[PDB]
Amino acid sequence: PHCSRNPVLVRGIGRYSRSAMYSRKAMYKRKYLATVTKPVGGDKNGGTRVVKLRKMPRYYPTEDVPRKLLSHGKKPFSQHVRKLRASI
RNA sequence: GGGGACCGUCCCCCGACCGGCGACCGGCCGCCGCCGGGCGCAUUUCCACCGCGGCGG
Repeated sequence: PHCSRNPVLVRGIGRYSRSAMYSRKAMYKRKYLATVTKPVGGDKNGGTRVVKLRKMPRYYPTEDVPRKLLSHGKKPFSQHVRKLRASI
């Protein structure tokens, strides 16, 4: 891997233009199991007990709530940017 | 005034023709599903409890 190769001068704005990065990056040459089987341990059984993970639920609630739409943001607190007052 | 014939219509048999088994029914083979009873009794399946457990609501 390499660095960003695009120094940022304003948040969301790169220094170099779209065509400038084409030359800098040199693109002109760089172009292009649910189920497991295990034996049972008894004769006249077959030893072919196929078991699946994530089995079907044994109970379903009478009503369910629909899922919410997507937000493309609202990061959890653990990854928020920590801002410190300049006088500190 | 009778009774017949004819015409139009239904009601019937009796055939033969096409279309369809339709939401009008059965019998047979096929496929699928379920139930009951056998066999299958154990790394399968199920039940219940515990963990200051992990995930989604």
